[PDB]
Amino acid sequence: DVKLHGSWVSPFNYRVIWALKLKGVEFEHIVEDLTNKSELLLKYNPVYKKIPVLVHGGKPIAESLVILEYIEETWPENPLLPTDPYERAMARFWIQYGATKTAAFGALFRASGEELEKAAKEVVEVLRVLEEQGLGDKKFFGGDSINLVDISFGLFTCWLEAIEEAAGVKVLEPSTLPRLHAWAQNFIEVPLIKENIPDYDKLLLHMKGVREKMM
Amino acid sequence: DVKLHGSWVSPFNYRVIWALKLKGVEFEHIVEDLTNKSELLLKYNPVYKKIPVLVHGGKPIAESLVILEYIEETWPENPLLPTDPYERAMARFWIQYGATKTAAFGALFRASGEELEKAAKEVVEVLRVLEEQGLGDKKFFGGDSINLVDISFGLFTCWLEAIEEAAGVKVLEPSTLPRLHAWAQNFIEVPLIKENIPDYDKLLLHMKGVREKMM
Ligand SMILES: O=c1c(O)c(-c2ccccc2)oc2cc(O)cc(O)c12
Ligand SMILES: O=c1c(O)c(-c2ccccc2)oc2cc(O)cc(O)c12
Ligand SMILES: [Cl-]
Ligand SMILES: [Cl-]
Repeated sequence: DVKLHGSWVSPFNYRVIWALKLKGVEFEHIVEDLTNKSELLLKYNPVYKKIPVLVHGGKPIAESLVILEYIEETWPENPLLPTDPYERAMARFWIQYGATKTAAFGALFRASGEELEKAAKEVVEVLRVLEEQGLGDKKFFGGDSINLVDISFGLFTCWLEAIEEAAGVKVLEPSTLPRLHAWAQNFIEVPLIKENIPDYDKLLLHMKGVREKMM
Repeated sequence: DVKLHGSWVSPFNYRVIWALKLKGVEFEHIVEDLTNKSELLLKYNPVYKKIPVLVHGGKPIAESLVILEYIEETWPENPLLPTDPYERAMARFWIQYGATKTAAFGALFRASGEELEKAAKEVVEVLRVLEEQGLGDKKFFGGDSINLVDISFGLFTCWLEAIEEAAGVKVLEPSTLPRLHAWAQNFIEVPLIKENIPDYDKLLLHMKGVREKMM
């Protein structure tokens, strides 16, 4: 009834898996080959022709951020957004902030030397804003448990850790971002996340490969 | 009680005015000087330091797309989004699609000659997808009346018309995009929009000026 088209290393696909598993929704994972895309993926998502795509009752929903809100509205139990409109707007604001800065991270895989060290400092600054103004002193962006904001920022855990190791740069460190680093450790320790993350060695292998073609 | 910080020519500020006026919400418009920004705008929006910013009960909400959903949730009467989760996801999807392509339009103010004619054809293609897959045969993106999707695409009416006249290119034409062009005319004819759009001559003067510095 619920099908998920996506990659086994994509952080965007994992956001959807986390949300469905937090809701207790049974789903079939359909592995999408990037070199040979199926007839379903080209008709379900004709605009971007990219993953992830959620299919519910044969109807497709693309773009992980739209998918996350569809899951929240379709399965309202175990809420992943607050009910207060101002708090919901702040959650949307931080999610959009992360989505806009998912471009400054690309410079970590293209630049080198003193140009790479400039890109790393820019990413640290983006993370510091998120830490100070978004997370604050809460355990999670969702307060005492993870919400859509934590899910949207989960890529700053093992995916960012793999990029840091592939490019030889340090960005999310305890000395510079103590609260965000403590959050990243707590996020990965949440049993739902721990049981549903890609193998680090396989993910690191992929990030090294991506860095290679991006120079 | 409700204050709006924004520009008198910005399409993003007009989206917010339309939504507040469709809800019957009394608000004070605070004109924001770009050369000399007030102490309020720098504290209310410390992340982008940009307009528009809605302030409700002294609390700021930035980013027109987050603001539009806050207005919809705070004043739920006269709905501007459908109740069905799939239809709401499709509205969010098209809004995000327009927000992502609000970069291909920038090439209309930077390129010239055969490079400008390439940018115009790219924008026509973006609009054709919106027309075929988003609008279809409906009078408005919201069906029989305007919704958040129409509001988010209102910049394709007189703002796009001013860019077309400033750059000497044709993008949204009746021969090539008949349904989207008919929509653009119907949108501008809606009394709420007609009574709340910038003066065309002043807007054209601004677009010519923006084209100048962007080359
Ligand atoms: O833009 C990103 C991206 O596309 C992917 C990715 C990795 C593996 C497979 C497919 C996609 O991971 C990221 C991880 C990040 O910490 C930051 C990003 O900016 C990205
Ligand atoms: O990105 C845009 C933009 O910033 C403005 C603008 C105009 C006047 C004053 C302030 C902002 O208008 C647009 C109009 C469009 O049809 C498309 C755009 O891509 C834009
Ligand atoms: Cl995505
Ligand atoms: Cl905006």
